[PDB]
Amino acid sequence: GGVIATQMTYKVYMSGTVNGHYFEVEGDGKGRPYEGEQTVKLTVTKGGPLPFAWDILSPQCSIPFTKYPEDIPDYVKQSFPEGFTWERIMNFEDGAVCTVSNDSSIQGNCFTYHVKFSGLNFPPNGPVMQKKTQGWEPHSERLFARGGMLIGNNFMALKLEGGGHYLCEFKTTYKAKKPVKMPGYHYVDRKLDVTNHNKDYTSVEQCEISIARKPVVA
Amino acid sequence: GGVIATQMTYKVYMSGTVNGHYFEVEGDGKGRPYEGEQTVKLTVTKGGPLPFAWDILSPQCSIPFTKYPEDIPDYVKQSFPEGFTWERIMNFEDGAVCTVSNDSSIQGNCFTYHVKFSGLNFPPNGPVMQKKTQGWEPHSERLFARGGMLIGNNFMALKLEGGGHYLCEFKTTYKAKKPVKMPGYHYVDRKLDVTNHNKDYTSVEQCEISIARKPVVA
Amino acid sequence: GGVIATQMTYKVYMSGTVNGHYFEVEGDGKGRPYEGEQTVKLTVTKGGPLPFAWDILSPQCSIPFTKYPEDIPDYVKQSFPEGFTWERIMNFEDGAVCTVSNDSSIQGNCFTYHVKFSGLNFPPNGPVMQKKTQGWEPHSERLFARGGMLIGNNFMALKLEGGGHYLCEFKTTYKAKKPVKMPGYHYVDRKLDVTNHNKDYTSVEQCEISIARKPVVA
Amino acid sequence: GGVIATQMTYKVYMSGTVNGHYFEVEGDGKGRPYEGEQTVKLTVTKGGPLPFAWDILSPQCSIPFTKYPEDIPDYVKQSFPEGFTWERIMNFEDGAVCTVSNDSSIQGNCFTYHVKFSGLNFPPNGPVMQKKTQGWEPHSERLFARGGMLIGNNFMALKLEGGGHYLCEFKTTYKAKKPVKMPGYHYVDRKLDVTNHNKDYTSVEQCEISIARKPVVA
Repeated sequence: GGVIATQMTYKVYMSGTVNGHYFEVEGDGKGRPYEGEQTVKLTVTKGGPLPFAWDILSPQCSIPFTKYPEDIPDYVKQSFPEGFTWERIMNFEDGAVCTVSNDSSIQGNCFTYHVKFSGLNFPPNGPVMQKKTQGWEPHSERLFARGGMLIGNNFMALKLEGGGHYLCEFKTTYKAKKPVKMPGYHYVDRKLDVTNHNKDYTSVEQCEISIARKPVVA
Repeated sequence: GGVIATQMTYKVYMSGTVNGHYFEVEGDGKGRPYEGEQTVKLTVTKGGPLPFAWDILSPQCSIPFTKYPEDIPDYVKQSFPEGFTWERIMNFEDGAVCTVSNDSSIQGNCFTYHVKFSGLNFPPNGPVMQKKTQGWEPHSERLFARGGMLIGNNFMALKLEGGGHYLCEFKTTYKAKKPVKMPGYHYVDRKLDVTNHNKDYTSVEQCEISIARKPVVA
Repeated sequence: GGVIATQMTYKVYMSGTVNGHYFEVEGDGKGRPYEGEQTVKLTVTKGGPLPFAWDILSPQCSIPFTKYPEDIPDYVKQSFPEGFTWERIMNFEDGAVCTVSNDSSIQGNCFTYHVKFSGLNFPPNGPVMQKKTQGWEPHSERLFARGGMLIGNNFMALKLEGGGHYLCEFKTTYKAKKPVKMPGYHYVDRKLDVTNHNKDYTSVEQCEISIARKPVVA
Repeated sequence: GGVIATQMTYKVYMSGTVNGHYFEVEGDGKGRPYEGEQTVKLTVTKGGPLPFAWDILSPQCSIPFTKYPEDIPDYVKQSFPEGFTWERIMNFEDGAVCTVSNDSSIQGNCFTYHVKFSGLNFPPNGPVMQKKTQGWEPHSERLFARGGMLIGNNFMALKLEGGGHYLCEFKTTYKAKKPVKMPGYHYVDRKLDVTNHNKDYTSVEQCEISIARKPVVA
């Protein structure tokens, strides 16, 4: 690397609403961007305790920490120091919908993420409002270039208490603030786990491993 | 009427983002709730001039002002003084998506609407970011009861400069803060027009007529 | 009228599959095209008794029989004698999806409709496979012109045994086989009722009233 | 293996419509089911030459030929000799929609696939009707168990002449005709290429490699 150190830290400032319930979150993270290893600690600074499952917010708390092979251009890393933004649509199988926007900037050895989250139509007796989810299954994002933007799609799935899954489709658009070398059709495999939290999830710790790769069968 | 005067006024406090662009709006309205007649004046108090078409925000600026026949229970009017909230999903044909939440309260002769708006994925060269829209075609909302909530669906369409239409599907969920007598399957026809505005739409005036009715052919 | 008599008859030849179950249907209809009045009798000629609700096929069994005011061009009636085709997408709220195609021709005083129906993903314990539906609520199709085609959208709803509704969104594209005068933004209100049928619905009679109109509130 | 030989052959009988255009196809295939290697030759027996891109039909022409590691139960292979069926929804980004149903049976050393294909709303000037597609990008199907069925989702993409991609989302439901041991959350990576064809694609040869695996990052 040259603009992004082998070891970095980052802060998260998130604000939003879920079925009209307002909230604010702040986080402190660290990781090895070139190793795709990452960890972060969140604090519900306002509106807590949250009346909904924390799992819907975990993926909103850091693309620069993705291990990219040398032969696959790293769209996000190249965007700095200028940075980039991302826009996300989350469609859950029971009708709930969330729109999420991020702005990722850099200052020295620290990344700063500002996030706006809007989710609604979560059924009152559903898995989210009843807090019956138990983390996301490891996932694989399909990525490709278009209009100078990187577009990602992921078939997510939340594990349910008592078995089964609660599906959600992800569509994320990454917009670099300056033109960069565009990558080819590829994927990013991820593992995201809550590694610690207090009783009402007003405090949470998350671990994430992200690795880019070319199609397995080609 | 008995809790809602024949002549009312209302204030709008709206905040939100469009493709990451933050903004704030305030409005002063008035109308005859039982006549379904209504008018409001908006001011872009923050983030202006807006880099996107005003038409996407016009429908977010007042259900109590809907003319309901006596034989059709008025879900929204019955909710007061307690009030109600509404959640809306707007799906545009070019992929843009907006989630909108409202809280409607009352104090004396004035209604207060607090609104959060989140819209994204509006193509940079699209009708919204290029401001090529010219108002909404009159519309007709299909409404029915479910789980004590009123659910509405509307096939909206924005007129385009040079002819043609830009489609958007509306889904609005109205949640009364107390149980009320639920209506049967019905519709609400509306006309919404911008009647005045300055050059950069930092100031706008809107007129709306809303009338409920039973199916035309039954 | 001039090419379409005040009193007409028509035949329906429908074939298709539902969750892989093949079937064939034939019908004899009659009505007053300019009065928007219509009736038809269907016979399940193959694959009966059908293991699914008849209601999903009722709307596939006649646009020429729609009452159009003189000041609103009748897209479909103008298409003859050449005729027209229509393509339809039906999205049910529990995930089921149907694609339907029609070809409407004319010979003397009789209309001939050839129909292909493909529906799948109807949950085994759902309202369709369990036959718990009780007819469609009267509906209102939003219609507008684009690319020389007429595009219609309808928020349909099937009544459920024991109360409640089973939602389905309709999108129908009408393609005239020759250019015609295009209508403006309008609606068509309809009432569709099964007026008779035997025990296993291998025989059915349907009545339909269709009337076009301009926006109610304009 | 025990019911499925190390070397198998298969026949394809496909029928369907695209924007109302009827067609029929027959194919002869062969491959090593346990090696996930497969090849097939198709012939447009009726309705040819097809006025649309062949690529939309290539994925409809054989799940038994998927290489499954020993520690991942093979849903499809276990279904035999009874067999299984599959239902598929294809949603293209320009609005086109296809519903596809299959029935897979076995007799000795040969598999027989009966297929019904229904596609419509393909824009006349789009990539499909104008035949501007150049094959599918290698893909990765997300698979999981539910209700005794195997459900798969894939973010497909067709390469376009002159660069760029034409997106399509796949959702396939595999229904075994008898209960079998259900697999865990996994993926199947595939490569599908047209290896030969005549000038108007009335004759086509396809090669496919399919390999199941557990999440890459777990």
